[PDB]
Amino acid sequence: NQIDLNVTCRYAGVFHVEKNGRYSISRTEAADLCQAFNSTLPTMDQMKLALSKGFETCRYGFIEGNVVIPRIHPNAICAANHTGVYILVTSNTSHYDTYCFNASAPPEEDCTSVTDLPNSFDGPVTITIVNRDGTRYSKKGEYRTHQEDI
Ligand SMILES: COC(=O)CCN1CCc2ccccc2C1
Repeated sequence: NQIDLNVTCRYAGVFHVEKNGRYSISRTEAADLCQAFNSTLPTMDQMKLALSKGFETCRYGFIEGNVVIPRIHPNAICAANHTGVYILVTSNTSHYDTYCFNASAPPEEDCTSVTDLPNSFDGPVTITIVNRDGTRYSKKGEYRTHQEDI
């Protein structure tokens, strides 16, 4: 009864979260996950500012209203060599990573570790935050509010 959450640096408060090392988050779970980090799904404008501060990934994830990949450098295997906030247009499937936005983060790049899931609720799951440098923080709790996600 364990969930690993891989988290990135924040860029203008925006970060990427991947659950259990694979595309595995529904739209509803993504909102609940961001809420657990006292965050929200980013708007497109928030994501564009994050991009301008250095944010890029090679993974699809939810924002408010779309699934996107922020890209700074063109790479053939990431968003088909596009740059900018690449919007996923056509897909059969519903599960991705998520982006989240924390307004209380620093204004530019913050590559410090994340060491709390401050708004998790009581529950039986061992939830582990994993930072890119390997630092880990674990707590027992839950964050999913929709049964179809459990
Ligand atoms: C930046 O997001 C990506 O393109 C996927 C990279 N993942 C790769 C795995 C990983 C593990 C822990 C914390 C962060 C990350 C970042």
